[PDB]
Amino acid sequence: DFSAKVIQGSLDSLPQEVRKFVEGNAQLCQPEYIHICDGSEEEYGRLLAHMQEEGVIRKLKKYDNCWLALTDPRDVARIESKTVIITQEQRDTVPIPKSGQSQLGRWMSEEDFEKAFNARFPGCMKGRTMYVIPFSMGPLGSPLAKIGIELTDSPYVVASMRIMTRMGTSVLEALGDGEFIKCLHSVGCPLPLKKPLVNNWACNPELTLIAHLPDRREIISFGSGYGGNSLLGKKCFALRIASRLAKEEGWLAEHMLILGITNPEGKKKYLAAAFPSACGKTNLAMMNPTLPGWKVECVGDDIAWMKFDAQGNLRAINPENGFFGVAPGTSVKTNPNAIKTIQKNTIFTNVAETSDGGVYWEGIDEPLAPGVTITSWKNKEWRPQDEEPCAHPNSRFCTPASQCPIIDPAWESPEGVPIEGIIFGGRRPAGVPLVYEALSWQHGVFVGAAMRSEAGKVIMHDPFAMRPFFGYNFGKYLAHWLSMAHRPAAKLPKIFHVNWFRKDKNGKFLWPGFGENSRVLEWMFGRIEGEDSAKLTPIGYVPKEDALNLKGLGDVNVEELFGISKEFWEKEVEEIDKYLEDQVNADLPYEIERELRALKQRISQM
Ligand SMILES: O=C([O-])CC(=O)C(=O)O
Ligand SMILES: [Mn+2]
Ligand SMILES: [Mn+2]
Ligand code: NA
Repeated sequence: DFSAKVIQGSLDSLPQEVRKFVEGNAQLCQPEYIHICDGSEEEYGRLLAHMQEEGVIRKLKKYDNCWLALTDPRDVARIESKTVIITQEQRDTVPIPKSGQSQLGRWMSEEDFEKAFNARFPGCMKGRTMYVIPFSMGPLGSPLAKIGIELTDSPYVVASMRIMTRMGTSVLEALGDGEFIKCLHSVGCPLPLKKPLVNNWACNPELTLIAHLPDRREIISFGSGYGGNSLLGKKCFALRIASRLAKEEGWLAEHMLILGITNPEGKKKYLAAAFPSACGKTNLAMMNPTLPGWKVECVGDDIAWMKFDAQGNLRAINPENGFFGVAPGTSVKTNPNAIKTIQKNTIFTNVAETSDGGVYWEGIDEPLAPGVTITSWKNKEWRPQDEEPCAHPNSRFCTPASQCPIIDPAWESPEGVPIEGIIFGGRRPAGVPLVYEALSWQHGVFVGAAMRSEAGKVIMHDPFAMRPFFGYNFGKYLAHWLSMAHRPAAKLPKIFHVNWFRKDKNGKFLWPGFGENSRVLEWMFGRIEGEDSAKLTPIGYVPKEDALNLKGLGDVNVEELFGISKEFWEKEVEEIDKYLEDQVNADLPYEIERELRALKQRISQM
């Protein structure tokens, strides 16, 4: 009985199964205190002030309720090589590759994980508070929402979870005796500290491991206090665990932004887009369109949960409550709406700080007044012509979604928003046109499977933008997508592929992008409407001559931007073939192989 150790809430008021989870892990982790989060404003403020006096965070004086954390440089990102999924059979988690090692996930056996767990968790919270975070992924009342309980010894995690999820007492009362995802997190630094504390950031990189056990509905993460490793609702729950629940239950959990777009005639459509991590999801989801009479509104910028309704509509919710966006490159000109969002109630991690108490990073596009000096993310004085960047490339803001000035009015509608188009995209300097449309649902699924993007001197595969996020066998995921075509009365969205990043022969971008992407969205809008605005090519439908609105853009090189080379596409289709053969092997669905053969055939005839 850990009752004597509860500093907020009560174990007695917890639902039976939540109490067992808390007490079981309290017995194991040996926290000094247990704090059951209520999610109140007072709880939040006090928590932040406590971190401030322990040197864990700094208050940013230029803004209203904004805070800055600087991490141990060893703990700065998601670590994929220490991220694993446990199942009885490896094949259920990752396809068995024909030649090399899997790029599509990392399986660990139940036996290996048990030994790993025992080497980490016993006593790991000694001298610390165990915070119990009840949280909902999705609008509280939504039929698409799912509830988790995260246990953590990190106040940084608590504050960030309040922003990124719906957190507190109302979630407990909603849950009742329902099922929930069990989430266990520890920074892995029991007191007294065995190893030196760096930058007042507790972490254990040597023993970092983030595990998912879908059959047990558990996420177990040790050693990192950073972002995707510690905010368990984010990637662990919302993509990895969720993609498996979705497989089982007949819906989709995707690495997709969701936006709502209205034309000058009052017609509104919702679109979802999947681009690889750090490519421009927030930019597209929050764009200010340049075309008059058009408006874009943000539903979400990272994760989409989608389920066909009884009427056959693909209904989507954003399961998150905030934005955890990459800070560097965010500017007034690139993303003015994000700037307006992050002005208050925001937590920044690993960014620079100005002497005025403001935030700074690479590509912020804000000249500073004479006198104003800069402190880097490493807590040292910084100059514009210095060797190092002032902010870590993977630095973050964590901001409430409700603060977005163009947040969609249905962004927390329990029923979700009807998706009418799905967009795939990557960074391709060559060969791939600005936009094309898939020939069918099956071709569209293939397009998602074939996604590649530059990372800059290597082009690598990132199918569906989900490569680090598949909760199960990618071949089975493909089968799951294809099965939607056989669901009665399903209204299948149009599938597009975009490339903002095509260059000419001397390295210059061919497309202005940003707000000008509204022009591409307009074309998709009309195609969804049935507009006769498309021309057939071997790779899919492209805009007809003059079909794109290019007014106000000057002389855009449409020949190069929309050019398709037989030579390029021969190589491309060859590359996709070898990749799918190797990485998907026996679990590659017939239809994907068929789409591949068809594409090869169309290319051979040009
Ligand atoms: O890892 C995270 O939580 C941030 C993110 O959205 C991504 O890099 O895909
Ligand atoms: Mn993401
Ligand atoms: Mn079929
Ligand atoms: Na710090």
